[PDB]
Amino acid sequence: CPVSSYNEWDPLEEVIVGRAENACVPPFTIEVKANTYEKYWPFYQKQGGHYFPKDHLKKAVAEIEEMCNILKTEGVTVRRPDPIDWSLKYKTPDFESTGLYSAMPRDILIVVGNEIIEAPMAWRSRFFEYRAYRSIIKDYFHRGAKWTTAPKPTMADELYNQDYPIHSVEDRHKLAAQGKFVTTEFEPCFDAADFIRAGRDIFAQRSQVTNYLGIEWMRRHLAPDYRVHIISFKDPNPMHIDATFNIIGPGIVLSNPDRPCHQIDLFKKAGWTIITPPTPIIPDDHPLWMSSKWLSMNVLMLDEKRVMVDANEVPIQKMFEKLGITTIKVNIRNANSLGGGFHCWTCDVRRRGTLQSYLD
Amino acid sequence: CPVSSYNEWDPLEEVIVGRAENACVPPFTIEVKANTYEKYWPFYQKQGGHYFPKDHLKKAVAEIEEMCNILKTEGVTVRRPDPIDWSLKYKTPDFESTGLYSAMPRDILIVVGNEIIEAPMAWRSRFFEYRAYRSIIKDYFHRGAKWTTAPKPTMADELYNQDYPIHSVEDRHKLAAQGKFVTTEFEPCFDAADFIRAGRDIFAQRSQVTNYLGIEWMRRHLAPDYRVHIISFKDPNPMHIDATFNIIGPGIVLSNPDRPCHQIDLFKKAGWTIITPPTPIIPDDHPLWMSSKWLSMNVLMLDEKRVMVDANEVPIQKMFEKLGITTIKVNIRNANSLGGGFHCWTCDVRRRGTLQSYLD
Repeated sequence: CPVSSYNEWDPLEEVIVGRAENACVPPFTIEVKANTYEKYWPFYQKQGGHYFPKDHLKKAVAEIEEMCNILKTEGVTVRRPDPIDWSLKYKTPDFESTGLYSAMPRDILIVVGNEIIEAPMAWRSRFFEYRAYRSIIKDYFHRGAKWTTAPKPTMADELYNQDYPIHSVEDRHKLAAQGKFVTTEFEPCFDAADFIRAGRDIFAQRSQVTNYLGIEWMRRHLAPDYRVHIISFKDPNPMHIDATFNIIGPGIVLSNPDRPCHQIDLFKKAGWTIITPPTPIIPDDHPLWMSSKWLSMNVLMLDEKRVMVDANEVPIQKMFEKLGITTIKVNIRNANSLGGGFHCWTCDVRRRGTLQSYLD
Repeated sequence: CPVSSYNEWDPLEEVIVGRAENACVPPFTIEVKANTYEKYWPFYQKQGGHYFPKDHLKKAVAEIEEMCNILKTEGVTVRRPDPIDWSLKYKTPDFESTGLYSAMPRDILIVVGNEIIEAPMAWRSRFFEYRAYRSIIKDYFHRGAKWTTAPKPTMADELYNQDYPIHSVEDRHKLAAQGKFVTTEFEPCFDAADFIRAGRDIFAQRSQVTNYLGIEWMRRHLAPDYRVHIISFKDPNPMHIDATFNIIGPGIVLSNPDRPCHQIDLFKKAGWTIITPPTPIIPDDHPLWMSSKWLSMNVLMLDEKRVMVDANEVPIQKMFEKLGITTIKVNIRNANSLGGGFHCWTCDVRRRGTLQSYLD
């Protein structure tokens, strides 16, 4: 069976790497607003529905191609999604929208054991995103893999607080603290990237795009073999956990200094090594349409001692080096603008290893 | 000035479409042998000097007329070459031969900017082929266009390896790999179709009919404004590049899966999108006297989002459709037998646009 991955560090053998092609700026709706920095709101407001700057896309295509070259050199089989024009405007009985991209396979696909799961998503512009990955998935299915699609939301107005009182990322942090997000508990919704795997235990966070109902669906679906845990952080990332709490080995985790985990003690009690990465050196003038500067910690482990880290981020390179982990430096500075780093731009389909517990 | 075309995708306004009339089977000489499949060698051997099957020609005439109708509907001005009897036997001080046809304007004319260039050709049966296009060209010249005729070869025996050790297309692929072609470097020779335009950069391949001297002449003639590059492929097409590496937009190229480009990385580095088309569905029983089944990828771009593709080739139709490109399906199944698809049967004289670089 081609699909088999229980965690984020076992020897990587196959991966899916996204595409920057035809990436389209999402229309400026409430959920887009709640998941981006104020600095970019007028960008979304004006560019919505058009393609992201093509000169920028062209550089990202190049960076990602090089990344694929390096993976193949490191002995990893690379699969890529189908090219699709994301500008097409579709219409469901609940809404009408243009698409986004298929740059981040981690946002939509998660692999637990021999099973590939497609997330429902929570953004209207990402409703038909699964279309780009179906060729790959059907192939794995024909070859024995289990295939699951979580319940696709209707994404009707009832799923969103159209009145989410956010005027700055400062307001959003406060609301998040109060337990208030842009998504209601109207129906299950989630991004696969809000879940991070560690064998028998998976960790998730209720975020702007992943609600309690969505986590419950995962929990109920994977039990009894896996335990999904809910953890929280201070000033959390509006969406996705992989640049906030990135698990890099059996009991080692990168905890973003700016988003401390409220349940950090559960990990200290387990005898886990909490590593706090040094600050990103990326220039503040460089555009990050989604995400933040902390993409520097969004690393991909080829194995326990080999990490694919950004070529520009020298300080975090040294940290890995003092730890005895070989750094494979790749530059994806323009690809970063789309919203992700190495962990985001990939989905590990097969890692050589077995199911185990690391929480004892 | 009626002539103005810098690439293969800007909004098409004027085109020259070939004729199937009086097409004549070329005598079976060494260069014909090196540019056709073994299956057809006895056809050339027996039919040489006579017309291609008239019942077949009649169907091609009909198909091409419909194509012209569709172009006019799409707002393109269509010009056609003069009707000529290709059976006439001519004699130069170097050889004697009967002619071929004027079906493929792409084989003989190339437009770079405001300049129309007539290629020298490398086949004896195509020595006086330019005669069919002179009425059109003189008109453009009277209207301001620049007109150039590359040095017409003598086509003496010294230009051919009369002993080219080819017994199958398998042998030819091996020889081509060794850098051995049926044409020597005795004098410049080339088919315009071995060059494909992308603004300031033009790409060419040393082929069975286009030698290094021919490419050098082009390079020396077009410099400094244009850079002609030489690229190569595995198991290349004996002649012409447009069904091996068809550039369909600013940074998008169709790379024939069976003829991979040795310099593909130069393009990946530029941030270019390499698209690999699905396999042709044309029946193996259908005669293709020249060329191959890959004529399916020999598409013509009316603009960046409109492509004239074969009505029968459904799989490649879908590919364009998922990319957001409107397909204009036309059936030219019998016209294909003569050696070309849409790109071959035409020569874009005017495309609305400017000279630019896409290789950065």
